[PDB]
Amino acid sequence: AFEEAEKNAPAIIFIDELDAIAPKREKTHGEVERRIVSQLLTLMDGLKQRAHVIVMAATNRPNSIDPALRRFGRFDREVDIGIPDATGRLEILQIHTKNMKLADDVDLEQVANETHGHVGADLAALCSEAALQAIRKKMDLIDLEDETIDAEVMNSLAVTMDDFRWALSQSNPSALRETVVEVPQVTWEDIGGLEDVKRELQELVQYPVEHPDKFLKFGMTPSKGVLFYGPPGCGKTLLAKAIANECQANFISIKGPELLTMWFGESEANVREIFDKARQAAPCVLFFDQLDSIAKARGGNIGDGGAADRVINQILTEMDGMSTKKNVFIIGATNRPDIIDPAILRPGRLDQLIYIPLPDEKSRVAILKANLRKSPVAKDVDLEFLAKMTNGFSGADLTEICQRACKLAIRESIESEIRRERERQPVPEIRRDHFEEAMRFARRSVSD
Amino acid sequence: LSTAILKQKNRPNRLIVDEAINEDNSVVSLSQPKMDELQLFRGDTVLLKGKKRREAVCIVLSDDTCSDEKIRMNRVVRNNLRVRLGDVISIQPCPDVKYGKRIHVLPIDDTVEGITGNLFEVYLKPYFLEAYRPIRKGDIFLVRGGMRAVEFKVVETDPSPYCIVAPDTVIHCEGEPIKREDEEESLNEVGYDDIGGCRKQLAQIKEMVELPLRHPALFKEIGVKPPRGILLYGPPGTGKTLIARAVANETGAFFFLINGPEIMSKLAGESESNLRKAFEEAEKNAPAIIFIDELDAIAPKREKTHGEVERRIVSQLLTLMDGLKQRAHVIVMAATNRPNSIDPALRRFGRFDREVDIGIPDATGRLEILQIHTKNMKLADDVDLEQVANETHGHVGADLAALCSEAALQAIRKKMDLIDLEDETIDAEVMNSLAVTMDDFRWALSQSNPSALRETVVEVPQVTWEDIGGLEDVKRELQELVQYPVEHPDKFLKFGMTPSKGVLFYGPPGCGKTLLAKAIANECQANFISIKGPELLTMWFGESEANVREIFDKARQAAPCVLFFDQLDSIAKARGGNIGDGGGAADRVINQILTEMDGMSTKKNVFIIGATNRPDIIDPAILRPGRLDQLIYIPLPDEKSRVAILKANLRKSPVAKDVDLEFLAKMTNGFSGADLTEICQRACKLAIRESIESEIRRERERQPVPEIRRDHFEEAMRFARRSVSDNDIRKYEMFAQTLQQSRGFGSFRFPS
Amino acid sequence: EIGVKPPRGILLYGPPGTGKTLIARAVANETGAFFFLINGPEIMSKLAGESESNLRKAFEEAEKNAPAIIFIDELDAIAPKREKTHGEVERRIVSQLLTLMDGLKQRAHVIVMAATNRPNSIDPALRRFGRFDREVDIGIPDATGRLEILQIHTKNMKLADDVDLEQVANET
Ligand SMILES: Nc1ncnc2c1ncn2[C@@H]1O[C@H](COP(=O)(O)OP(=O)(O)OP(=O)(O)O)[C@@H](O)[C@H]1O
Ligand SMILES: Nc1ncnc2c1ncn2[C@@H]1O[C@H](COP(=O)(O)OP(=O)(O)OP(=O)(O)O)[C@@H](O)[C@H]1O
Ligand SMILES: Nc1ncnc2c1ncn2[C@@H]1O[C@H](COP(=O)(O)OP(=O)(O)OP(=O)(O)O)[C@@H](O)[C@H]1O
Ligand SMILES: Nc1ncnc2c1ncn2[C@@H]1O[C@H](COP(=O)(O)OP(=O)(O)O)[C@@H](O)[C@H]1O
Ligand SMILES: [Mg+2]
Ligand SMILES: [Mg+2]
Ligand SMILES: [Mg+2]
Repeated sequence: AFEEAEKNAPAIIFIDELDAIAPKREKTHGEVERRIVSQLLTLMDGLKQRAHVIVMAATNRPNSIDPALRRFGRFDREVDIGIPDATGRLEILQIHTKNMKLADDVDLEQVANETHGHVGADLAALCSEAALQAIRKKMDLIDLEDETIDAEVMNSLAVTMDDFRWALSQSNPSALRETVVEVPQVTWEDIGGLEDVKRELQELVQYPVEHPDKFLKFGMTPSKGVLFYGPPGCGKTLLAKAIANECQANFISIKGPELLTMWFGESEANVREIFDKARQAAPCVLFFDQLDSIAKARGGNIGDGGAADRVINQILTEMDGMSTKKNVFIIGATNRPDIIDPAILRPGRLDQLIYIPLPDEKSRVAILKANLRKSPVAKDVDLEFLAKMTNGFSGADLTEICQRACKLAIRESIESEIRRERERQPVPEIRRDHFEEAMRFARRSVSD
Repeated sequence: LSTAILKQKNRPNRLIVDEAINEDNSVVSLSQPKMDELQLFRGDTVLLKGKKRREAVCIVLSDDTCSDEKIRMNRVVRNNLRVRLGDVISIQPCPDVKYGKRIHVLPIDDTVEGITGNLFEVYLKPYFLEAYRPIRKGDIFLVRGGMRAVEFKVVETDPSPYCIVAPDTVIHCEGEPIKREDEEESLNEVGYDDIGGCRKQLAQIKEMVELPLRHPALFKEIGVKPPRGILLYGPPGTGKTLIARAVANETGAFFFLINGPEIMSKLAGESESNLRKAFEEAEKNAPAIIFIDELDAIAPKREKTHGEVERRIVSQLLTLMDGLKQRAHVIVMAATNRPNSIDPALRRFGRFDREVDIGIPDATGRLEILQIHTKNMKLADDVDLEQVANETHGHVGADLAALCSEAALQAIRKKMDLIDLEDETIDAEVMNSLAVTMDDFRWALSQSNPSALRETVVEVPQVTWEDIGGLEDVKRELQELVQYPVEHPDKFLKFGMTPSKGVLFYGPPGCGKTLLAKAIANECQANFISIKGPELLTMWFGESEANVREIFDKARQAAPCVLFFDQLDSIAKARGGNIGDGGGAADRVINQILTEMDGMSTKKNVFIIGATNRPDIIDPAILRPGRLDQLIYIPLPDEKSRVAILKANLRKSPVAKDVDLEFLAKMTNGFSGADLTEICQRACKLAIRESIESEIRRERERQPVPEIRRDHFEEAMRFARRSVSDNDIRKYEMFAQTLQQSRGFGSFRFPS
Repeated sequence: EIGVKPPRGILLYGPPGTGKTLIARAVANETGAFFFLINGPEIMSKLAGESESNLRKAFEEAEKNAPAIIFIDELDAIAPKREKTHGEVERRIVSQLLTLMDGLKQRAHVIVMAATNRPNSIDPALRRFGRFDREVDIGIPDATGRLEILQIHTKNMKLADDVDLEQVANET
């Protein structure tokens, strides 16, 4: 190959997937692979110099390449093709859609703003999905078994803004296809009370993203750390569920002990991988449910050996180390914050500690209303009195009262149907007496 | 809009297949209004298209008794198009059909075995004599004559593929006879009709596969390239390979199969060479479809794999799928159980563009799967597939196929008793007597278990709700907890609330906590997983929490499932109990359990039941509503319940009428349920002792106890003792007292 | 006529020495089928691609010698769980076995039997219908069962009048 290139000089050689044939000779056991690396080293820079031949290469993992292949005279320059920003992905969309035919209502600015962590491949996938949706819209005209499509349907075929909206709804970064979970679709209306906490959560993600120039003028960097601590059942995980839907940033959900592994150094490698995955998809929200499982004070356990204490040390460097901060927002929910390592709780890592207490009388009315928004309930039932009696009840306790009332209503409804079927051979809404019977089984989950 | 492509569009050519009256192998009948609508004339030749890209040519006729939407054709025409009664085919004119010059036909072996006469004169000449029958390459037609009707296969026609058998057309039958196995395999092919419960998945797969090939002008007009990579993932037995087979059979494109490990070779560079050769064969015969089965074996993550050969193979596949030389007419499909093990660079645009989840079917989908599976089988009238579909909760398509096979073998088992089985052949009358009965399906249902949960299977002692004495209120709640969300999902949607799915049983030992779980394991209509407390603990660093995820994930796939934790206090603890407890793994297991019950994931019909003996040490987060909301206290039985326990234990045993259970329960004030059982077992032992000495005495003289008597119970009582002490009782009454006092003021009442 | 296909998979699990191999040999001998034996450890190969090549060769030879019975000793060693197996060779062996038992090409007139001490160690995919779909437990012999075993083993030997095999069965 090199002789053919030198024969027809000037020439360019492109080696796709360089890491496939150029691993480190120190870490390679196979003799053939090491001999190939040595041959590449000699050909690309050796005693007989190249006759004006340019060599190009592409690799996902530059750090797997042999160190001798990176010095000048041998892959002189390294060029970083990185994730585009909003303007870059707008340019990519404009380039992509020049061939495509689009309706007049399409707005590429909104599509560019909505796609946060997407790369050119992701934008191409979005365009293809939108076009497929347009074809689906024109499906009821055409027949699959027809020999050809009608000319009028072909002319009417175009990509509208609704197709792009649907594609955006289905769109997700290819880096984020493993760390994907199905969120139960909670909105800010589903949460009762916590109005001050709601405002802080929205502003924390919205301000750095929608108003980056405001921070530049005032000259201060944004704050991107939150810890939720409080009694069980008070809305810590609901706030994360609402963020997973309503907030305009990527979301990664981490169960606590997921990252831990049998092997010696893989537990900390999982921490590095999940933090690097969040940096690629910035702006991204990294949520740690049950943070006390992972972030526990060092020195507590004599024998783990030291893997538990080593994992938290990796998080400390990831959250705040010698690297430029990105738009990665880390939120943690803990039930017992007294055991969290004090290094985690310092400002710059988890600076904002928000305490979510038991709901008060005003909040309990809001919680009761939020549960009953989509439920048919008799007008007789007054939520103001019900919240007054339940004093130390949590948000989960109030929901359990409503669920048990529904079960009593369903039990009566089923019995009536059996009764009517029996005599042959009701309960439109939850009534006042259903809530009274459900209240006798109610109890305070969190003790004094 | 997702299933728009599946939604069939009414066309004048679409006709329902109907039974023939006088139609032979070469004619079909259409109603006069439909013929006039289609502008068809009597005597015209038409082109018939069926399933699995099967085509047939026949002569269209008129029939006043045929429906407008129906077409009449005999069994031969139906078999040629691989269609059955009620199916839909398309009829179109077939002009420019020329007279046949030379046709080659070959007979089927099973219709010729024992026939040694001249096939031509006996069968083919009278069949084609002055008939001008239209024939096509590959049709199978049956001809009467001789000693037995003989089927023939058309292997070559001139012109091809359509010709008219003219009087001067040369008909010859010399050649290798057709094999029965090949014909049976061709008859039994997988199509899109064989997949059930995957309607949206089939819609997506058709959109990527068939739509670009049938109508590429649409994609050219809209100016986009359709996706060329499909990844199918799901648990084993969901039908990924079945869908691949259906796509291979139903498509008019070159199909190549790549099993995962078969690519591997010991010689350097030969695995990548095999991949390159496969892909080159794909573009050589374009358009083409490449299917890679068990992709996780061939394409692991390059970062986490140590072998250089695996990395080089992943890189080669990566370059083949998306490289500098773009591929245009090739579509690559892959199937794997675990998609997350695949290299991330392979899950991208240009490499496996779309991912399709072939999940566990629901009741409606599994009913369709049963209907598809049992169409070939013989079923009696009493058999109803809806009940079998409802009673198979966690079953997947492979599980349903296993159930059908087991039911069929049970059906044979019944005929096994009648015959000696040593006969050289089975009698024809017994053969016709055999059919699949609903009893066989019930026996299979009893034997059937989902393949997902074969590790977590235990032999329950078959306890019934009648075996439990007392606990009437507890029984009703337990039945309603599983039955209500499963049998009445629409009621919860109407009221708009999710069900409650948590129960904790606590009380003194021997009061019926584990007995209730045994009754649920049998009576309740949901999958059951039994978990011993410390069963999930491992000395390795992260495996203890990994076992928690697996058991909770196993219950989600088999929903509705009941997850029972016996001795919950072993894995559930208040946390922070000790400075060092296995390096903090005990506290870390609780945190994993907390997220599984209530975390950032959609809730399924998974019911968690925990029986604890001491509930004061359990983590308060676990007892929170949404995890174990309903706490039920199982106390020592009172006088009324103790009478019920005595009858439940003594129901099977033959006991004399003179014994009084009411007095027996009155004196045993503080006994448990297990204490009362020990008294009855002790009475049996004394009766067995008296019976054994009596029969020994009778044998001794040569060389009694029909029922348990009062003296047996009286002697048994002197050994009886109260296992649960008074001090232990106050401990359980204390925890229950806190729960009642935590509620606040009693007798809640709305004002006015 | 009943319109079903018989199961093609057998999994025998029990303590070592219980007689699973002898049951397989008896089945293959009395029925007109060729007995082909596969040992799990000997399939293992350090070279990449050799092990599943050996599996393919074994299956093709069994197909050639139809009717045949394929017996695999220690299926747990050859085929562990893929998610818990760090080794690539064993995982590829499991995948090859899965494809050999079930795929686009359906094997016909071939019965695969396996013997393992621990059935739960096998990959859950290998327990699916169509591939070791039925599992048979060969438990520790009973008193009358071990008496019958003694009678079978002592039929060729000469036995005195004093000896009682039932006493030997009871003491064992
Ligand atoms: N403010 C609230 N408004 C409405 N529902 C609420 C609220 N707080 C809690 N809930 C209810 O609580 C349940 C979920 O509680 P959540 O997951 O938020 O608890 P948590 O504080 O994270 O507790 P844990 O420590 O157990 O994780 C749901 O039934 C939800 O409706
Ligand atoms: N949706 C379905 N409709 C009808 N039959 C089905 C369906 N799903 C599975 N089956 C039946 O179950 C079997 C499917 O096995 P198949 O090889 O397709 O499964 P798989 O999920 O691809 O396998 P694995 O993941 O173990 O490689 C066949 O016998 C098929 O008849
Ligand atoms: N209500 C009852 N009716 C019939 N038998 C009962 C009843 N309660 C207990 N028993 C008997 O008690 C014995 C064991 O009871 P079980 O296993 O249900 O106790 P448990 O509450 O789980 O106790 P432990 O705390 O010791 O695990 C069995 O023989 C069972 O038949
Ligand atoms: N049920 C049995 N009846 C008679 N002999 C048996 C039985 N089970 C085991 N054996 C004896 O065990 C010996 C071989 O054991 P083997 O079947 O190889 O053990 P495994 O089942 O572990 O492969 C044979 O010599 C045979 O006589
Ligand atoms: Mg939570
Ligand atoms: Mg498969
Ligand atoms: Mg118990």
